[PDB]
Amino acid sequence: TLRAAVFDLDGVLALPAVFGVLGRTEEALALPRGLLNDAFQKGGPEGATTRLMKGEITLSQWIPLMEENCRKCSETAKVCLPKNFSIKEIFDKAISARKINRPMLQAALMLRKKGFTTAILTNTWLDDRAERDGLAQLMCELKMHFDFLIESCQVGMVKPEPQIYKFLLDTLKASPSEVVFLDDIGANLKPARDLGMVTILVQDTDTALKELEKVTGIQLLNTPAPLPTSCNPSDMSHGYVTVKPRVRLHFVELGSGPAVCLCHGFPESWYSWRYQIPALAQAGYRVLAMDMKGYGESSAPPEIEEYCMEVLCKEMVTFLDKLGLSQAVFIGHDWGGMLVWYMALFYPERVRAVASLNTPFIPANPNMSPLESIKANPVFDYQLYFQEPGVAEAELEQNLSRTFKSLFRASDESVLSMHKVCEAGGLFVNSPEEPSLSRMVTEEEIQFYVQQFKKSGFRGPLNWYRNMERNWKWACKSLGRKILIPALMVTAEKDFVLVPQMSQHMEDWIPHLKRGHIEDCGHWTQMDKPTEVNQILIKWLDSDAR
Amino acid sequence: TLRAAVFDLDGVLALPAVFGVLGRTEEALALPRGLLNDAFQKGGPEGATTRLMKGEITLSQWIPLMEENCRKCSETAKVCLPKNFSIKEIFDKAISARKINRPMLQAALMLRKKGFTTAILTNTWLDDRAERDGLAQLMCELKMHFDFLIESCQVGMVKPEPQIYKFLLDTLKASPSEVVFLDDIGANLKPARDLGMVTILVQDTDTALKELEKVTGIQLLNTPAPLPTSCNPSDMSHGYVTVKPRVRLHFVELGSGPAVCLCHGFPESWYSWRYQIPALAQAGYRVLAMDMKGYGESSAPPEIEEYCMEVLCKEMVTFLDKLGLSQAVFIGHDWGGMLVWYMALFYPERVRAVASLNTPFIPANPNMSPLESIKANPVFDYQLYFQEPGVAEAELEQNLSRTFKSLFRASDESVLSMHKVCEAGGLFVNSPEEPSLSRMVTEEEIQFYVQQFKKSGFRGPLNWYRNMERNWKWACKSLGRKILIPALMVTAEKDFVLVPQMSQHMEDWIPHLKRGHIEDCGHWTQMDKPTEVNQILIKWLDSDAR
Ligand SMILES: O=C(CC1CCCC1)Nc1nccs1
Ligand SMILES: O=C(CC1CCCC1)Nc1nccs1
Ligand SMILES: [Mg+2]
Ligand SMILES: [Mg+2]
Repeated sequence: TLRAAVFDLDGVLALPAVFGVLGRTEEALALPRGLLNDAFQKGGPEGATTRLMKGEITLSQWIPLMEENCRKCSETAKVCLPKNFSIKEIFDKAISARKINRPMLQAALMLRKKGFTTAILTNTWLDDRAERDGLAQLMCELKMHFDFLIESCQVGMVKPEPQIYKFLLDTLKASPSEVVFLDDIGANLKPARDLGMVTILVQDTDTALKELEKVTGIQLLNTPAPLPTSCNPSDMSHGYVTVKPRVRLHFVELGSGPAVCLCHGFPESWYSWRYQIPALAQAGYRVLAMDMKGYGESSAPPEIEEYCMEVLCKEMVTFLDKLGLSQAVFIGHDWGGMLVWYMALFYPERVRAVASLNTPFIPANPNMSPLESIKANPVFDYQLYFQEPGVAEAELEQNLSRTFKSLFRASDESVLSMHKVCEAGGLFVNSPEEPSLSRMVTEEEIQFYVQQFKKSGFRGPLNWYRNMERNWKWACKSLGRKILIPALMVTAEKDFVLVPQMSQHMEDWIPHLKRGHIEDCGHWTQMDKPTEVNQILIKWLDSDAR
Repeated sequence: TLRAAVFDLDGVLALPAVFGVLGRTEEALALPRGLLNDAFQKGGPEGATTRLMKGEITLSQWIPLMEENCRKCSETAKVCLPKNFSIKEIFDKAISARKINRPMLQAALMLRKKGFTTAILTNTWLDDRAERDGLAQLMCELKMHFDFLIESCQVGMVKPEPQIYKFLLDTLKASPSEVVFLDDIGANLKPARDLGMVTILVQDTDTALKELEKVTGIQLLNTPAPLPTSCNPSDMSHGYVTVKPRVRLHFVELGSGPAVCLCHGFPESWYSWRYQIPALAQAGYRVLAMDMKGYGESSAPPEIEEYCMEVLCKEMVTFLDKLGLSQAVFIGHDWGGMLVWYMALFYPERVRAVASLNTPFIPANPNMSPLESIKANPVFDYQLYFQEPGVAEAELEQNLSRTFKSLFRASDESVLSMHKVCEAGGLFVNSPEEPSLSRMVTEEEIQFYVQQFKKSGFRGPLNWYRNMERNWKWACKSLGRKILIPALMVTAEKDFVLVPQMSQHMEDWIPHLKRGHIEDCGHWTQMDKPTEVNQILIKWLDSDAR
């Protein structure tokens, strides 16, 4: 029967509420109990505070008016205000003290995900303080998780005026009794209830959630830890740069601050970073998530050498050049991991810092042809399979759904070994026609990749493997160097191909190397352990990249 | 006969040269004359410095080696090195002391513009110092102005080795005697001369330029002040955001740092900011230059109300939301100017700062229908012409070349009055079929705009004028407010439509308003006085937006 959920902000999605600082400040300065509240509410519907909540005046216009009200309130209660009493200072501290109430946000998320229309209905102000950005950021972080955010000052109405609920009901396209509305002020509930809305007086978060659990019949309290926020491709800023006449790079861009450039592996997509993209934006960074050369909406010229590391790197440099970036942090995984290491080696002036998921930095062996080197490790037999232009393409492009559903599996869910692939004559010779969907990906997520590879298929991605000799020669020019820029290596316990021990001697070449390890994590690091990944990268960026 | 120009970096495009700090440091610390040079050059072709210039080692690898060389040089000359003598410190100060040599850069520009292939040929290093970004930035600023930048450490060769000149001649696709090469070190010229290149030993910049003037037969010294760098559309990072199901905004993006969002007027384009885009990137900003709703590669839905200020603003907010920006600086001109003021008024939390070129902030008259208000000023008669859907479109879309060549004129070059346009029955009734090209724009620049408007024509742009009533009603909700966020107004002496005196009472509503004035500047502010515009905006951003 219930189809919509409405959440107050102050005292519901964000804690502590600011009327909570009103009261503390009083005790703090030993003023008359509730004096600051009287001043705040002075004149009711025609008072400074209503005119503010309605958008008639801005916050900075209201501050002196509140000063007056406190002068008048203090005069009538026969007390003096303290030396250097300041409404701006009190309200600054207050506003910046409030933080997202994680459990509530997460409950709203859950409800949204099980089909509810969610909204924030709040009395709030046009904030023009020097320090306004703080709140802007909060409001951003929150709004992206809700169908609507209705703000008193944007619509000209306030709680408890009954007109705002009519506006509410109308925005929701719902009837009074399909809505649950949670708010910390009883008065605000009063008219919601009159129209027939389920309401919840929010005191402690957990009881509110219990009532909301009981009334919606959906588990919200004590639910398992949720995944990090993902990206809807069609809500992203998509960017395009021609690095040279035939070749354009596509990227997706979110957040602001230092530039972090995300370099996916084989056979993937900018989408492989869906769980990192918001987290890093959120953490104060300018995420640029690439479609690497050969993939997605990036160009896929057919020639093999268009994909050697040197050309790939020169091209990432031009990418920075034309976008006007003097540096970026480079974070890569799988093949993208190889590339960021080579970026640190041949363009350190352009790399603020470098990090790889899974891909070790192993220097080339100048006394051993790299093809010979690769036969030395049976776990790498599939790379030989990839050599002959066309063979691997035909297997991979034959069923796209099949392919990704086969590759994109967690460690304990495997359906393919990379063992004797040449012998067997293929990657999927001994794996199902219709694989079960792994617990790591939804049906829709598989289709995304499917629709991407429909553009160019696998020639371009596969070409990344088809320059062993050219890349070796080039790498050898760098045997004299060391990586002395900040550098993080992250190993995945259960990557059976890029195994953690391959990284063991990396400190010989990267002396200040910082490390992270992820237990119980297969080869598809980002989607397998998104939470652990974000935690490791955000901590490392914060200490090494600012 | 001469077809290419090559410029050294250190001591030619960038001053002071670092061997210049080598020598000063000696005197400074009263060391043996030239001791630091011997150390620097120790072992010639097999010495630390060559291995570095060739890319065998990184800068940070070389630093201790140079320390040793200075220990050995000082021991052999029988002197002690000072307490806390430090190669890193000397070279940091040095590298960061060098600045672009404007006259040389400008000379190279000129030559490029008259058809020369230009290159930088430099001995340089893979820089991995903590402070490497400084040089990266220089190298960026410079490279964008040259066909090639060949770096010793990227190609494995150095000046004076003859192989680098062969590589040079080959990259240029030119023969020894079509090349002029200017360098500050005589030895580097030696092999250029052997192959038959015109060379120039660069001591003082002006004499070098005189020789280069004499030898190319092109004026380089004492030439008039050049325009700011422009943008080639196809070298830009182009971005796309869907703000809602039918509607996408296109923008061009350059630089990094605080987000500055550029909002063009009627009937224009992101391109109208071509002279601002590099300047601001250069000045440390993230320029986002819009195609506004209805223009260029942005959507152009046909309905009139899709273009009222409220919807336009809500849409710019969604633009920030999806791009992950909590604020941006908004800079607008003409209609874009109206919009940024309304952004400051209805979304100050999202506006870091606001600035308008030409467009005053005049608050709505709540006692006078805006159509009536517009008949009160004969200079605004053309806006009435624009009311009737279709009329203005047919005139404007009939000859696109004609239209922009007619509009885009400097003040003293006018071919149309905005006077009695209704009476006359059109904007161009009394103006030429084929106008002369104004001194403000090239033929190619006019074609760009032409090709843009071919996508949607003028319905969408014209609709911006077709919400007088709706916009008025909305504006009236804001009569109580003031703009208290940082705000710059820039008037144009010779804008005969948006005249400077229209801005006279703006301080009543914007108390901290900062002002700029441009003399001898028509309505198309950005292309008419690009240099003055960049100077005003960059100074104001630096003080009010950081
Ligand atoms: O090829 C892979 C990943 C494979 C594992 C599963 C399918 C692709 N790694 C690398 N090879 C070379 C450098 S990084
Ligand atoms: O219409 C213009 C500019 C015109 C002058 C030359 C052609 C267009 N200004 C504005 N009107 C309303 C707000 S800003
Ligand atoms: Mg509340
Ligand atoms: Mg030099």
